[PDB]
Amino acid sequence: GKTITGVFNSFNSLTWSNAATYNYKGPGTPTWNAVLGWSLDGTSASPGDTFTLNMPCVFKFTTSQTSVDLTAHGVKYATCQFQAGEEFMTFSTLTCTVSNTLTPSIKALGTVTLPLAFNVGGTGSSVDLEDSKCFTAGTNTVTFNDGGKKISINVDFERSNVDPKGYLTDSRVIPSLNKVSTLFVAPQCANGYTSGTMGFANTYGDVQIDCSNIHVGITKGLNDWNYPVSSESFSYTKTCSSNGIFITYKNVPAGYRPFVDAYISATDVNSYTLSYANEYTCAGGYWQRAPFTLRWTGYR
Repeated sequence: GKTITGVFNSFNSLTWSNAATYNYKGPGTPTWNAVLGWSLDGTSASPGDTFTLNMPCVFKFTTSQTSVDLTAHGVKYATCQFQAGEEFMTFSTLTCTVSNTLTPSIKALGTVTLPLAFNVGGTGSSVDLEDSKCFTAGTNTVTFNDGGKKISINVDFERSNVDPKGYLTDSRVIPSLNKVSTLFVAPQCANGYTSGTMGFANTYGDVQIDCSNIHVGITKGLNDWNYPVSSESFSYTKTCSSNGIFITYKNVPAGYRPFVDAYISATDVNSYTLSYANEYTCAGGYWQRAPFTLRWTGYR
């Protein structure tokens, strides 16, 4: 076939269905249902011809769905296959093939609903650090593009309901790998850190930390959803095993936050626990040791 463009021709609505009672209206909180208009005219396109919808800053679909049909009055005019950016790419793609129903004489139009979670960060990975600059709190334009034809809508996104000066955590499922990323950022020491020890563990067997997929770094502040925006070098020593990842660090400069992340896998991804080392001394002298445990039962 040949590549055609302009098939997706409108961004009709982008509406949040907060399906896990999240306390803030975040881009990376499920689900943002995107309703797009399309049209197919037998004068332009042919069976076999393909087209691609480019979706910047889209992490994944929120359902098990991997295919979406361009259907109109109960007849299917195109098959599309969704490819999620996850930790592979900053964008997601919908790749569509015109079906044998679009003969020369057919003129068709319809809509499609896409169940979205946007990527605004969550780890020290290259994909997340780049996508940490995707949106801001407040009004945002979301633009997809099929070829040169751009389709856009304005949406309002809410900064987190969590004080960024505290310790921070995150978890998000990577559906294709059946794996979960998890983040831990130390509490803020405004004028820098003399020392600290941080990390997380699960010593009970049913959760595995994957030491081949970790990040350790200092970030120069955080974005509007409390995720890292940079990952610089700093003085620390790491231990990692399937049971936990820990770092002891020193002399982090004012304005930075040390963080660690890792993929995890669990026998119940919808219900597992992690226990945290949370000890630090701020430059100036303010000391703290406040370990804790979390039950993870929502993931983004």
